[PDB]
Amino acid sequence: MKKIEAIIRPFKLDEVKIALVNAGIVGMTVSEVRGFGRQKGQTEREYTVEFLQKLKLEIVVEDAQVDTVIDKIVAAARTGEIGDGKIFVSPVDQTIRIRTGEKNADAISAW
Amino acid sequence: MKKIEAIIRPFKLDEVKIALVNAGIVGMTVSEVRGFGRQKGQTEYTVEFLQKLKLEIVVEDAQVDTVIDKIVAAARTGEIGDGKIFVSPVDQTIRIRTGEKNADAISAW
Amino acid sequence: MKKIEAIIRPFKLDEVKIALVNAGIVGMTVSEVRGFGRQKGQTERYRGSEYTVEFLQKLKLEIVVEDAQVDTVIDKIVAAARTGEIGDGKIFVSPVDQTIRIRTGEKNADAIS
Ligand SMILES: Nc1ncnc2c1ncn2[C@@H]1O[C@H](COP(=O)(O)OP(=O)(O)OP(=O)(O)O)[C@@H](O)[C@H]1O
Ligand SMILES: Nc1ncnc2c1ncn2[C@@H]1O[C@H](COP(=O)(O)OP(=O)(O)OP(=O)(O)O)[C@@H](O)[C@H]1O
Ligand SMILES: Nc1ncnc2c1ncn2[C@@H]1O[C@H](COP(=O)(O)OP(=O)(O)OP(=O)(O)O)[C@@H](O)[C@H]1O
Ligand SMILES: O=C(O)CCC(=O)C(=O)O
Ligand SMILES: O=C(O)CCC(=O)C(=O)O
Ligand SMILES: O=C(O)CCC(=O)C(=O)O
Ligand SMILES: [Mg+2]
Ligand SMILES: [Mg+2]
Ligand SMILES: [Mg+2]
Repeated sequence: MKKIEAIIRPFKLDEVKIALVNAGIVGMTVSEVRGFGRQKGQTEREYTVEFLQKLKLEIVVEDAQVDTVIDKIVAAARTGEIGDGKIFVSPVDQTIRIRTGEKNADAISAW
Repeated sequence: MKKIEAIIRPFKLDEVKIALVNAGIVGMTVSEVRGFGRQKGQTEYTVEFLQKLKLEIVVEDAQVDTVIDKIVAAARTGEIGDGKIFVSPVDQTIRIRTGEKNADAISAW
Repeated sequence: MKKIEAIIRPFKLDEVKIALVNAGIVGMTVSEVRGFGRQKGQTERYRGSEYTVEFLQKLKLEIVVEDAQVDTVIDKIVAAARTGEIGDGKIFVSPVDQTIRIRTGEKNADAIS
């Protein structure tokens, strides 16, 4: 199992959501964050570093779904301009659905 | 050492907090997030985000089952949307005031 | 690659930022959180209050770096964030398998540099 955390431009949330869902993702968590990358929050063209509003998407999936999730995030979030965002993939040891106590694959599965 | 991330309904925070603390688990970070699961945010083909809280609790391996047990007991109810728990590895923990590491940065006293 | 997740006092963000960027660590994500540590949100602790718990506002900083930069990052956060009082903060380091820059599709080292 892996957690895929992607930080993207806020306006791109709707496209990303639809792309992931059409590819069979059935679970995701979003929050609002502030960040900067290489360009220190500057869109123009003095080292005054600024934060911009971004959305952080977190999606837990089995290993065989990882490439698909990354493909759809990249296709939905990209515009070609600096600040398009970053994706981080990390291990998940165990997943549990609280209502039923199901584990791992079963806790990750559809309706 | 492991991180336990639980996404629960916001109004269950107080029960979870009490369940965990009575069992000796004393350190937690909480954040407001929005989410959906396999019902795609429906309480009744649209997809909606609902308000949840994310709890993050870092503990020693020996305490993981305890943390899961208490979060489940406090937050399970029987209605869809009760939440989901993710367990991941932590390689190092450091207490900023002291520079204490690992087991020492995670326990009391 | 590791993710460094540092929970600190909100007023220490600026100093932590400057110290990271001056050290060539350029890229971070910040968010507002609430928490307690072993003092359970209490700076005044009373008989029986061990089982009461208050949440305080903190800031969570998340910084993904290469393995070789982890000590530098911890050092800089600890020096900028430390006040000497309970509640100064706590840092969690965890593995990251992959990092990808969305704009270019570049990966790992090149997506952190
Ligand atoms: N190393 C990092 N650690 C944690 N968060 C990061 C890191 N790098 C970027 N971010 C987060 O990702 C958001 C988007 O970063 P961004 O797309 O600017 O990356 P970049 O490497 O500068 O690529 P680009 O040259 O395309 O702008 C940032 O504003 C910040 O929230
Ligand atoms: N695979 C996942 N990745 C990331 N977040 C998820 C995932 N599954 C669920 N979540 C998050 O956890 C919250 C609670 O999920 P939920 O309790 O609805 O799980 P479920 O699998 O749909 O089970 P139930 O049938 O009991 O509702 C979601 O709103 C979302 O924030
Ligand atoms: N084990 C933990 N898991 C998750 N979050 C924690 C943990 N311990 C601390 N935190 C987060 O870190 C913040 C600051 O912790 P703090 O510095 O109070 O830790 P401490 O162990 O109590 O040390 P001090 O004795 O220096 O207070 C907390 O408010 C909470 O957000
Ligand atoms: O995030 C943006 O829109 C531009 C700023 C940027 O790319 C950065 O700070 O790395
Ligand atoms: O989270 C809820 O309150 C109900 C909707 C749901 O369970 C879901 O989206 O998976
Ligand atoms: O966070 C503070 O400033 C004091 C309370 C504390 O240290 C804690 O809850 O562990
Ligand atoms: Mg950038
Ligand atoms: Mg559900
Ligand atoms: Mg404390």
